Amino acid sequence: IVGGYTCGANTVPYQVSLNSGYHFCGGSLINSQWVVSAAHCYKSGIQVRLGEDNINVVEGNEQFISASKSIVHPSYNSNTLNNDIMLIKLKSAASLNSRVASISLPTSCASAGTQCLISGWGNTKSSGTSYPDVLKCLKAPILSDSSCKSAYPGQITSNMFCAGYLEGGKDSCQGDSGGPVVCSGKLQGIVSWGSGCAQKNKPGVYTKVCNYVSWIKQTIASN
Ligand SMILES: [Ca+2]
Repeated sequence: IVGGYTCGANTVPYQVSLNSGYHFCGGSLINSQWVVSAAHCYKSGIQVRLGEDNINVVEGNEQFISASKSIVHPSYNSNTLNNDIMLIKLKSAASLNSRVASISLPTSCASAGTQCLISGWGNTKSSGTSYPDVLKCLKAPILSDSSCKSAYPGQITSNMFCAGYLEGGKDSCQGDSGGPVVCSGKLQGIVSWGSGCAQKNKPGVYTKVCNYVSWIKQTIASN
């Protein structure tokens, strides 16, 4: 997360670290057996780590649960990054308490102007590299569709929204990918892509979760 602050241990109870030997992406717990992440984070052999804060030190609140199956959106396109959303079913139900909890899915889409919390263990530098060991947090407003389409001409589909700062210096980044964008206690987005990180006039782009609620509920009821 570039230009963010340390969240503090287990203050973001729905945040998950996806690990295949090393933390590679984040994700969000939506019920005790299912995680939502980004389809660009797909790989085989994912272990979901819940209850994390320092991802390099076992501190007492972790649950590491292997996934049973991963489902990429039927219409995911990796070249345009449209429909960048994937479901991960866990092998056992997780145990939910205040430090590990699920987040609600949206009933209504969020308007531009709404301030959201974005969090993850991705890169913290705009130039160069530095990956933190403890979870970072960023508050950022959803931008209007016209600032977003004017920053990324020809790239924004109806399933994408921008959030962040046009002046730069504060953004999500590589590694926060698949992580949560929470606004008024509902999951509204998934960290998806951007041009670099924290560049002037290049805000973060996020998968618009309210467009996916019926696919998520139907998939969960049948799998
Ligand atoms: Ca840990």
